[PDB]
Amino acid sequence: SDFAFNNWFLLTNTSSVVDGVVRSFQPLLLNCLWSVSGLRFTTGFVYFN
Amino acid sequence: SDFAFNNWFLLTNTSSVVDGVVRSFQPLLLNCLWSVSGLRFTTGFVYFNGTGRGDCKGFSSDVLSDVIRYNLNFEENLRRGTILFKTSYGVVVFYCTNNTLVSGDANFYCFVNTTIGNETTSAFVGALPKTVREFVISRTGHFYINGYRYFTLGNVEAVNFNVTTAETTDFCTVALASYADVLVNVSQTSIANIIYCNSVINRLRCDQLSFDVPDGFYSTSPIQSVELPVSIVSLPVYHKHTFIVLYVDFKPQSGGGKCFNCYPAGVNITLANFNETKGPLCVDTSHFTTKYVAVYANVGRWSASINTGNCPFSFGKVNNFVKFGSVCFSLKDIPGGCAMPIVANWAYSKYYTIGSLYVSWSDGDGITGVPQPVEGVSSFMNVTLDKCTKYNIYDVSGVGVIRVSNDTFLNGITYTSTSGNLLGFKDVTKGTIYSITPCNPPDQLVVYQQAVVGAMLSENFTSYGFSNVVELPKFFYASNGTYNCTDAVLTYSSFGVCADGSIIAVQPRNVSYDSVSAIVTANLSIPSNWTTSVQVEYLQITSTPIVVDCSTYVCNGNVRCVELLKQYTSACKTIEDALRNSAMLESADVSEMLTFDKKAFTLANVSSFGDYNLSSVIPSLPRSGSRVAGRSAIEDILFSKLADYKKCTKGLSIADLACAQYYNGIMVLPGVADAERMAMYTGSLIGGIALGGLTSAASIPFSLAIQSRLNYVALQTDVLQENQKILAASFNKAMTNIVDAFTSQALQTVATALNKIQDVVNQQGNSLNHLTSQLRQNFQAISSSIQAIYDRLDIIQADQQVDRLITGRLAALNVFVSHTLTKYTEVRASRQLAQQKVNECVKSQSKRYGFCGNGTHIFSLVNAAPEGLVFLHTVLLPTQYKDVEAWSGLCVDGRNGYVLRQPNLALYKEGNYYRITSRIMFEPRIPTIADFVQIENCNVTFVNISRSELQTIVPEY
Amino acid sequence: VSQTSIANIIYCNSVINRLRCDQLSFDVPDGFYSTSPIQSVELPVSIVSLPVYHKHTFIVLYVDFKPQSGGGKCFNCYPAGVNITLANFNETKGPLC
Ligand SMILES: *[C@@H]1O[C@H](CO)[C@@H](O[C@@H]2O[C@H](CO)[C@@H](O[C@@H]3O[C@H](CO[C@H]4O[C@H](CO)[C@@H](O)[C@H](O)[C@@H]4O[C@H]4O[C@H](CO)[C@@H](O)[C@H](O)[C@@H]4O)[C@@H](O)[C@H](O[C@H]4O[C@H](CO)[C@@H](O)[C@H](O)[C@@H]4O[C@H]4O[C@H](CO)[C@@H](O)[C@H](O)[C@@H]4O)[C@@H]3O)[C@H](O)[C@H]2NC(C)=O)[C@H](O)[C@H]1NC(C)=O
Ligand SMILES: *[C@@H]1O[C@H](CO)[C@@H](O[C@@H]2O[C@H](CO)[C@@H](O[C@@H]3O[C@H](CO[C@H]4O[C@H](CO)[C@@H](O)[C@H](O)[C@@H]4O[C@H]4O[C@H](CO)[C@@H](O)[C@H](O)[C@@H]4O)[C@@H](O)[C@H](O[C@H]4O[C@H](CO)[C@@H](O)[C@H](O)[C@@H]4O[C@H]4O[C@H](CO)[C@@H](O)[C@H](O)[C@@H]4O)[C@@H]3O)[C@H](O)[C@H]2NC(C)=O)[C@H](O)[C@H]1NC(C)=O
Ligand SMILES: *[C@@H]1O[C@H](CO)[C@@H](O[C@@H]2O[C@H](CO)[C@@H](O[C@@H]3O[C@H](CO)[C@@H](O)[C@H](O)[C@@H]3O)[C@H](O)[C@H]2NC(C)=O)[C@H](O)[C@H]1NC(C)=O
Ligand SMILES: *[C@@H]1O[C@H](CO)[C@@H](O[C@@H]2O[C@H](CO)[C@@H](O[C@@H]3O[C@H](CO)[C@@H](O)[C@H](O)[C@@H]3O)[C@H](O)[C@H]2NC(C)=O)[C@H](O)[C@H]1NC(C)=O
Ligand SMILES: *[C@@H]1O[C@H](CO)[C@@H](O[C@@H]2O[C@H](CO)[C@@H](O[C@@H]3O[C@H](CO)[C@@H](O)[C@H](O)[C@@H]3O)[C@H](O)[C@H]2NC(C)=O)[C@H](O)[C@H]1NC(C)=O
Ligand SMILES: *[C@@H]1O[C@H](CO)[C@@H](O[C@@H]2O[C@H](CO)[C@@H](O)[C@H](O)[C@H]2NC(C)=O)[C@H](O)[C@H]1NC(C)=O
Ligand SMILES: *[C@@H]1O[C@H](CO)[C@@H](O)[C@H](O)[C@H]1NC(C)=O
Ligand SMILES: *[C@@H]1O[C@H](CO)[C@@H](O)[C@H](O)[C@H]1NC(C)=O
Ligand SMILES: *[C@@H]1O[C@H](CO)[C@@H](O)[C@H](O)[C@H]1NC(C)=O
Ligand SMILES: *[C@@H]1O[C@H](CO)[C@@H](O)[C@H](O)[C@H]1NC(C)=O
Ligand SMILES: *[C@@H]1O[C@H](CO)[C@@H](O)[C@H](O)[C@H]1NC(C)=O
Ligand SMILES: *[C@@H]1O[C@H](CO)[C@@H](O)[C@H](O)[C@H]1NC(C)=O
Ligand SMILES: *[C@@H]1O[C@H](CO)[C@@H](O)[C@H](O)[C@H]1NC(C)=O
Ligand SMILES: *[C@@H]1O[C@H](CO)[C@@H](O)[C@H](O)[C@H]1NC(C)=O
Ligand SMILES: *[C@@H]1O[C@H](CO)[C@@H](O)[C@H](O)[C@H]1NC(C)=O
Ligand SMILES: *[C@@H]1O[C@H](CO)[C@@H](O)[C@H](O)[C@H]1NC(C)=O
Ligand SMILES: *[C@@H]1O[C@H](CO)[C@@H](O)[C@H](O)[C@H]1NC(C)=O
Ligand SMILES: *[C@@H]1O[C@H](CO)[C@@H](O)[C@H](O)[C@H]1NC(C)=O
Ligand SMILES: *[C@@H]1O[C@H](CO)[C@@H](O)[C@H](O)[C@H]1NC(C)=O
Ligand SMILES: *[C@@H]1O[C@H](CO)[C@@H](O)[C@H](O)[C@H]1NC(C)=O
Ligand SMILES: *[C@@H]1O[C@H](CO)[C@@H](O)[C@H](O)[C@H]1NC(C)=O
Ligand SMILES: *[C@@H]1O[C@H](CO)[C@@H](O)[C@H](O)[C@H]1NC(C)=O
Ligand SMILES: *[C@@H]1O[C@H](CO)[C@@H](O)[C@H](O)[C@H]1NC(C)=O
Ligand SMILES: *[C@@H]1O[C@H](CO)[C@@H](O)[C@H](O)[C@H]1NC(C)=O
Ligand SMILES: *[C@@H]1O[C@H](CO)[C@@H](O)[C@H](O)[C@H]1NC(C)=O
Ligand SMILES: *[C@@H]1O[C@H](CO)[C@@H](O)[C@H](O)[C@H]1NC(C)=O
Repeated sequence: SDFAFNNWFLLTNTSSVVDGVVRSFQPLLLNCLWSVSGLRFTTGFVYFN
Repeated sequence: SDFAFNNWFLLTNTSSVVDGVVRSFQPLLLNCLWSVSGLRFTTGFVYFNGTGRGDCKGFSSDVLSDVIRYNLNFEENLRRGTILFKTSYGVVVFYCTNNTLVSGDANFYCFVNTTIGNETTSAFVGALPKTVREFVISRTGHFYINGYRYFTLGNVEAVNFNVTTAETTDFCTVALASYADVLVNVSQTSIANIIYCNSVINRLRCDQLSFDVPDGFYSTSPIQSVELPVSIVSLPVYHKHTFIVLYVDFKPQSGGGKCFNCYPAGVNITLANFNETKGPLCVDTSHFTTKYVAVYANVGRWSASINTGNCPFSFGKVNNFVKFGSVCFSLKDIPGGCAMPIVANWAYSKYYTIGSLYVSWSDGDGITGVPQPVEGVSSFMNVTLDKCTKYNIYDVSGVGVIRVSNDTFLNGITYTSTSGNLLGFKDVTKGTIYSITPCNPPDQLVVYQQAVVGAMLSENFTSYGFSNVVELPKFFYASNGTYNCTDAVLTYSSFGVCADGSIIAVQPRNVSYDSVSAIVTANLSIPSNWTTSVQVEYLQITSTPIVVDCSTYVCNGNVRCVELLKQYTSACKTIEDALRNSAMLESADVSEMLTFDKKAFTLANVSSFGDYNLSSVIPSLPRSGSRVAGRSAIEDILFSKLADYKKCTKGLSIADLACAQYYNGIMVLPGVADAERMAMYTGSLIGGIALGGLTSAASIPFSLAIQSRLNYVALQTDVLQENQKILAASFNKAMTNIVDAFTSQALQTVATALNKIQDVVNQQGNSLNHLTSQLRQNFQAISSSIQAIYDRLDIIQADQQVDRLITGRLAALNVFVSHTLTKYTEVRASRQLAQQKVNECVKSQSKRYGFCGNGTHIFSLVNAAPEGLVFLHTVLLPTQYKDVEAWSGLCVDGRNGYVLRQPNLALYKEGNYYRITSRIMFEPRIPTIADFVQIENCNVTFVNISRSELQTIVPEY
Repeated sequence: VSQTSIANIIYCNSVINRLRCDQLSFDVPDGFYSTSPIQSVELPVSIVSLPVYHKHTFIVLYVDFKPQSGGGKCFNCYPAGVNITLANFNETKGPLC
């Protein structure tokens, strides 16, 4: 809790709602905390693993 | 205006209405005034041109005439005539022979023969009219005699009228005309007058389906009706095209010599995309422009073209911003797919189709038809800014105007309202966003004395010819008159409008009232002689019960329908059971409320009253009939200002509207409040005023009675009673004033009651006026007529499409019953209140403030009215006040202080002597010792008097 | 969401959170609510029919697409796609019911 997540966005095929309360399905599993710290051009191939 | 137009008729394909008000499209353009004056047999050929040998009068544009109307003014005699119609395909003539022989004379036989090219054909007139008063024809070829249309010819290039009349006063008119939108008033199916829908005020009037709309507020939307610039916006992706083109090359050998619909040299029609394997060709690149392609060399009068099929999307419009998941267009048949037919016409007379374009499709967002043929690596995003336009933005279409805004809103790309209409969008390029305001928001306008005045708007502009647009909070307002604030002729809670349209802020009702008169041993004022007034109220008392027959209403007499319904008797029983039980309940109540007194009914004779002359209220005597009573004057005036089935199975008249309802199955029961016992009740109540408890049964003068009622408020103490004689002159005058008002706030009160009565009557009628209309529409069935449904189908698939009718009808019926119960359960409250106040005010003066009138109450009259009562609360209002100087108590020389036995009295020093008066009237009463009471502790604030001068005030000793 | 931008979220895991999310709000006022907790797994299947000694009919179809790979020229070209049929066809070929 208290995470700003300013960059983090919703996902919608249709027109986005504004300033509302909505329950929905989102891809929000923490999974790997970062997994990209110090990202460089040779990021390698990750395949849903 | 004022044109009789007795011959002139309506035009209707379907059954004609009778004696109604209807707005419709009619060919009523004056065009050439006459154009046929002095008509002779050589009338010539006129072809929808100004080439008419007549006085046009110069009001005729002479551009074109959609239709030709012939008006005949001849005696009712038969005169030889012929009709010639000229068309490019053929010439058709109409002839009739009076004599029996087919040739007859140049038993009546009429033959119309039509010849095309060198071929001559013979046609059969069949039915021949006894008399024809009007003739109608049109360019489309519709043929109308006396309004109805017998048949429609394919086309008419020109019309020639072969009518020969020896009479010099041959006929009245043969003219040309054009369509227009008008309104009409019809009596006995015959026109009376019309109203052109051109001006704004006339537009509103026609919209009202009436004339003379009452002064008030209405809403209107003025809309532009012209082409507007078109704007498009899509996501930029470098266009990769796909062209689907088809090469129909009908090229027959003319087809007019043997057959056009025989498909000669009709053969190959194909598009290059067919595969030797002939797998269905579905495009892959999203952007494709479908086009019809070139057409075969075209010869005169005939053509071929594509027709709309059964698919959702019409071919040719597909390119107009459509979506698809997989086109898969194929030339041969495709399993489970829609197909379209191409047909050819020979002068719009032969129709021959060809199996063409099997298409099946999946829905999707990848493929999209684009109108613009050019597709490539280019930059385009046309966007007109500040005008009304069409638009397509990211596959959403509409019309409106675009406004630049300043809002970051980088979360997404499209914003839509709760309704589903988009509000604004953001450009992909930069980040600016634009709103989409609608072109024509509704405007609120006002009308008064059958002309428009003033207007509530949204834009700071003078849309109409109004000369001023006063900005006001929450809205703008136009007006054409100066502001002088003289008065208001219309009003709403916030504000009222002037006669010329000037707006004014309302000042609430200046009034004044009274309150407790605290004893303070100081100057105070008591009310003097009053003046009379009358207030009117109205109470709803009853509702006209209605009953319904389930099986008639839905079955409508079909035995098979009745049998399919037979399994639903569990359902519809509840409806009629509820309606019937509620009706008998309420009728029992209203019959329990109405009492009667023969002792007092006789007293209603006007001779018993006196100067009051309440002639209107008293019931009328029987008109040489054995009827107990007759309605009073205010009664028939009210009814004036506002059938037997015995004649609905028998008789020679056409059925009336009410009669029709019985046939359908609704049935309005006779009203509970019948006039006989209603009038007896009202008369008995009125006679209960002049009757007082006496050993004998005789009456006493009405004057004494009022005095007694006054005593209730306080002990009237005067011997020469000026009030009895003064108030009557105001009373009878007020009554004459108010009956004139029927035929000063009291006036607005009467206006409110009248408005309420017409309100309840409209509210009652339009309920079943809404009910009986819903069976005319078929929810999902082929047609409403059950009998027709049985005719059109066999036993297995007829009942299946039948039952969905009754499945809807029962729902509508359950809605109706559930709203009738909600009318009864609420009117019961008004009944409670009415019975609660009639027995209170009508019988015994109330001491409750504000229940019987503005001020102190003396007596109240009652009369009947449609489904309700009306009261006449006579009251008293203070003309002037008399001031006086008082003392809050008394102190004897001894410690004891005296006070009064009840508060409503008050001492004062009238002169040398002291007089104690009532608090509510200026009547004075003598002092005495019995009117006081003792309390030890003396307050100095009271009169200070010793035992000596006590003997001077009260004779103690 | 404020100005189309996220502010905070609530995982719908606990029973109380489940009810709260169902309320389309936060902090539902103290009171009474109704809920249905439902099993979400496969359950044994039971059948019952009128006993009649079963006489069978087998309808079987033999689609044998077998194309020559299809990745070198075309897969949707129906190569060696041909015969797909079920033994029940009649020389008269009356519909088989
Ligand atoms: C924009 O529009 C696009 C349109 O495509 C939207 O994308 C679609 O979004 C829907 C909804 O999220 C999505 O359906 C879901 O798919 C995922 C993945 O499916 C595979 O995972 C399941 C396991 O969950 C595996 O069994 C299998 O690999 C699934 O694939 C199969 O899908 C069906 C159903 O499972 C199978 O029968 C097929 O054979 C196929 O192989 C699923 O996670 C999700 O599954 C949920 O519902 C199903 C059906 O009731 C259920 O069986 C699952 O168990 C699960 O239900 C609940 O179970 C989890 C257990 O952890 C529990 O935590 C939750 O309660 C779950 O709800 C469902 O099938 C669809 O695939 C997307 N489209 C495509 C083509 O990918 C996009 O979301 C839109 N974006 C917005 C919102 O704007
Ligand atoms: C009995 O039943 C018969 C059944 O056939 C009824 O006959 C039909 O009546 C309807 C309604 O009147 C009639 O539709 C009207 O046709 C006339 C003539 O059409 C031609 O004129 C227009 C110009 O107005 C030209 O553009 C062109 O020549 C028209 O022909 C074309 O029709 C459509 C639409 O225009 C075209 O797309 C086709 O390509 C075809 O060539 C029209 O005057 C009338 O047009 C009005 O509506 C259209 C469509 O919205 C609009 O585009 C027009 O501008 C016009 O709308 C308004 O514009 C005028 C401008 O002066 C304005 O003053 C009014 O507000 C207009 O309303 C419409 O198309 C139909 O053709 C008749 N049937 C046939 C086959 O002829 C008969 O009326 C019934 N009788 C009753 C009442 O019982
Ligand atoms: C709608 O059309 C009807 C039919 O013309 C109009 O009603 C007719 O109105 C006239 C007056 O406009 C009535 O005449 C008056 O009748 C009385 C009683 O007979 C007579 O004493 C008067 O001297 C005068 O003739 C006529 O009775 C009436 N007829 C019918 C059948 O209604 C109606 O006014 C029209 N309304 C509009 C808004 O155009
Ligand atoms: C009961 O209601 C009626 C009508 O609302 C009241 O009648 C009116 O009483 C007011 C006093 O509140 C009178 O006002 C004054 O009139 C004089 C003379 O014109 C004027 O000089 C004053 O400045 C003030 O306007 C008004 O004339 C009178 N109108 C009528 C038609 O009678 C009545 O007073 C109400 N009674 C109570 C107890 O509220
Ligand atoms: C739903 O999301 C909105 C957006 O964040 C929440 O509203 C925001 O709530 C904060 C406090 O949680 C408000 O801040 C307070 O505002 C006042 C007045 O400016 C200020 O004096 C306080 O110090 C504090 O900053 C903020 O105004 C408000 N903004 C908006 C646009 O609503 C809302 O509370 C969230 N609700 C839930 C249940 O998560
Ligand atoms: C509203 O005001 C306008 C002008 O302020 C009035 O207009 C005149 O109307 C006649 C009749 O159409 C025209 O011949 C004049 O040219 C108009 N004058 C102007 C300056 O436009 C109009 O009559 C007024 N209408 C009402 C109902 O008040
Ligand atoms: C990423 O692309 C760059 C050129 O844009 C290239 O030099 C580099 O090798 C690429 N990275 C990998 C891991 O191949
Ligand atoms: C991911 O892990 C699974 C399980 O070991 C494995 O099958 C798969 O090959 C891994 N991913 C890749 C890209 O190899
Ligand atoms: C009209 O018909 C009559 C015969 O009925 C014919 O004598 C006359 O010539 C016709 N009129 C014209 C203009 O041809
Ligand atoms: C009617 O006038 C138009 C315009 O001049 C013309 O094209 C047409 O030919 C005229 N009518 C006839 C029957 O010639
Ligand atoms: C009917 O048609 C026949 C054959 O074309 C023709 O001889 C006859 O005059 C027609 N009848 C008329 C024009 O009344
Ligand atoms: C109707 O016909 C008569 C016949 O003499 C004529 O006098 C009168 O003017 C005509 N009325 C019209 C055409 O309105
Ligand atoms: C189609 O038919 C026409 C005439 O039968 C012929 O000219 C044309 O070559 C045919 N084929 C195509 C592809 O148009
Ligand atoms: C779109 O904009 C271009 C540039 O002015 C113009 O040539 C073209 O006609 C416009 N298209 C439409 C449909 O107005
Ligand atoms: C920007 O937008 C805000 C609110 O949408 C508005 O108050 C302001 O006037 C706009 N213009 C500027 C220059 O801030
Ligand atoms: C409204 O119109 C009047 C007309 O002169 C003008 O003076 C005023 O500035 C306008 N106000 C607005 C907000 O447009
Ligand atoms: C009407 O206006 C005139 C001129 O402005 C003024 O003299 C007069 O007092 C006004 N009268 C009313 C009743 O508003
Ligand atoms: C009604 O009330 C207003 C409110 O200020 C007052 O100015 C005015 O004297 C009153 N007018 C009448 C006719 O009572
Ligand atoms: C009011 O009371 C005072 C006593 O202080 C008295 O002098 C005066 O005359 C009284 N006013 C009237 C009008 O009698
Ligand atoms: C009240 O009484 C006085 C004196 O008797 C009289 O002059 C006045 O006209 C009366 N007013 C009314 C309304 O009766
Ligand atoms: C009213 O009473 C008088 C005598 O008291 C009598 O002549 C008259 O008939 C009565 N009126 C009625 C309607 O009975
Ligand atoms: C008084 O009574 C007579 C009797 O009919 C009636 O004509 C007259 O109109 C009445 N006057 C008033 C003011 O009620
Ligand atoms: C004719 O019809 C009218 C009304 O429809 C009716 O009153 C009358 O009795 C009928 N019979 C005769 C002979 O008038
Ligand atoms: C009693 O007299 C006193 C004298 O100061 C006064 O203030 C008070 O109001 C009086 N109380 C009464 C009359 O009840
Ligand atoms: C009346 O009141 C005066 C004023 O206080 C007081 O001096 C006097 O004693 C009183 N007289 C009585 C109570 O008799
Ligand atoms: C169907 O087709 C396949 C391959 O074309 C073949 O092996 C088989 O014999 C054919 N007939 C039947 C009945 O399967």
